[PDB]
Amino acid sequence: GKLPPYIFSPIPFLGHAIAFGKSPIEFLENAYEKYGPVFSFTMVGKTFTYLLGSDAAALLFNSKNEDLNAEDVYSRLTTPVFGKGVAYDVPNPVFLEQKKMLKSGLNIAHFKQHVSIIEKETKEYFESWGESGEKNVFEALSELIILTASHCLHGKEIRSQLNEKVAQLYADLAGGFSHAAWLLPGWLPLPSFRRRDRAHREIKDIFYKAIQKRRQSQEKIDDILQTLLDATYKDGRPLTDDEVAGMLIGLLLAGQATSSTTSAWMGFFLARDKTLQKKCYLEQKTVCGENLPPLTYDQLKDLNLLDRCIKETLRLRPPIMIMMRMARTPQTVAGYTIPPGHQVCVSPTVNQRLKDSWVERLDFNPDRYLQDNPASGEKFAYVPFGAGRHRCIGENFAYVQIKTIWSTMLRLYEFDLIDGYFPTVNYTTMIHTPENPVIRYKRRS
Ligand code: HEM
Repeated sequence: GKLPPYIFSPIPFLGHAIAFGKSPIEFLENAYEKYGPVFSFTMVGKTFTYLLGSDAAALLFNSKNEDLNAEDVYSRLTTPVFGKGVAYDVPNPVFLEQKKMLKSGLNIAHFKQHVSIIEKETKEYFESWGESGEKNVFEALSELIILTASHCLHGKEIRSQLNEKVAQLYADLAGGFSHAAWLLPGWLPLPSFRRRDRAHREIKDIFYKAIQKRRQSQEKIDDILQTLLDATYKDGRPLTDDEVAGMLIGLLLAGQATSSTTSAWMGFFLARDKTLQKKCYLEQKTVCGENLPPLTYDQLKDLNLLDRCIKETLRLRPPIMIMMRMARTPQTVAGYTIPPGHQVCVSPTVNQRLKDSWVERLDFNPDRYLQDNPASGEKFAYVPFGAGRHRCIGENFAYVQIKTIWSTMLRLYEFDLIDGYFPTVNYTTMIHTPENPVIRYKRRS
C-alpha cells in the first residue's frame, strides 16, 4: 500500500511547526496544489495526514472511533479542564451515553424556551452600551454568551451565581486550551496550568452547592441538570456530582469561543457590507411584524437571509479549523494507505475556500447558496460543525443562540467599521480570533 506523499522538512523535531503556525490555511492550500488531497508532514515529532476536499474528508467523517480515535488526540487537553470521568476521559460508549443525556435539553421544545431567555439577556447586557460608541464586540459577545448558555443549559440556580469572578474562572479554565497544554505535561509549574487547575476546583464547588440545592427540591424542572441528576447509565450507575458539573462546564466551554468568534466575525462582515446589514434588519420587520414583537423559535426559521449570513460567516471564519483523529487501524483513501500512528486531520476552513469548488472563494456572498454551491453539491465541502457521526451536538442551539442575539442586536443598533478596518485573523490561538475587534455602533431607531 502506497503511503500518502510526505512533505520533507530539514527541521528535525519541530518540522513544519512554524511555517504552519504563521498561516495554517495558506500552508494547507499550497500543499493541496503541490501534493493533492492526501499528504503527510511532521510537526513537533508528530506525523499528520491531512484530508482536503470532500472525497478525502469522507474517510474521517464516516470513520468509527475504533479505527480513527478521538480520545487519543483530545484527552490530555480536555481532562484537566472538564475533569475526570467525563468526555474524552471515558470510553467512547460511556461518552455516547453522556451525549444522549445532554440531548434531553437540546431539542425544539426547549429551544422555544431559550429564544426569549437569550433575547432578554441580549437586551439587558447591551443597556450598558448606551446609544452609540466604539466598543469591542468580541469581549462583549464572550460575556453575553456565558450568561446566555449558563441560563438555557446550566439552569437558573447556576445563572444566579454568575458574576465577574465566575466569568474569570471560566476564562482561566479556557486557558487550558493552549498549544502548551497539548505538547507540555500538565503537572508543569506553568502559569496558565495553575489558573486552570485552581478555577476548576472553584467552579466545581459553585456547581456542587447548586446540585445539592436542586437535589433537595420539592418540584422538578425539565432541564439538562435535572436529567443528569436523575439519570443513570444503562448499567444503572448514577452520575457523580463531579460528572454532572464536568459535563455542564464542558458543554458551555465547547460553545463559547466557537459561538463568540462566529458572532463577532458576522458583525464585521455585516458592518463592512452595509446594504446586506439593512436587508437583514428589513427581514426582522417583514418576518416578525412592524411592531418587532418578542422573538419566537418559529420566526427564527423564517429569517432566511440571516441564516445565509450565519452560514457564509461560518464558511469563511469557522472556529474549529482542524478535526483530528488518531489512526489505530490502517485506512485507505485516494489509493493511499494511512499507517496506524498518523494523526489524520480534516480542515473545514480549507475545504470551505478550496478554489476547486468555491466560486469567489474569499467573498462574503450570502446568496451563493441560492445558486449552485459545494455545500449542497458535495457531501463534505461545507463542514463547520462536522458531518456524518462526527458532528456537533450543539449545532441547533448554536443557531438559536446566534440568530436570537443578532436579531436582537440588529434591532438595537446599526454597526460600522472604524475607518473601514476589517479585523485580521489571529492564527496564534486554537480558535482563530479577530484582531482589534472594536466596532462602531449607533442606535437603529
Ligand atoms: C458556531 C458554533 C459551533 C461550531 C462551529 C462547533 C463546531 C464543532 C465541531 C467541528 C465539533 C467536532 C469536533 C471533533 O469531532 O473533532 C464539535 C463538537 C462538539 N461541540 Fe461544537 N460547535 C459550535 C457550538 C457549540 C455549542 C453551542 C455547543 C454546546 C452548547 C457545542 C458543544 C460541542 C460538543 C459537546 C461537542 C462534542 C465533541 C464530540 O462529540 O466528539 N458546540 N463542535
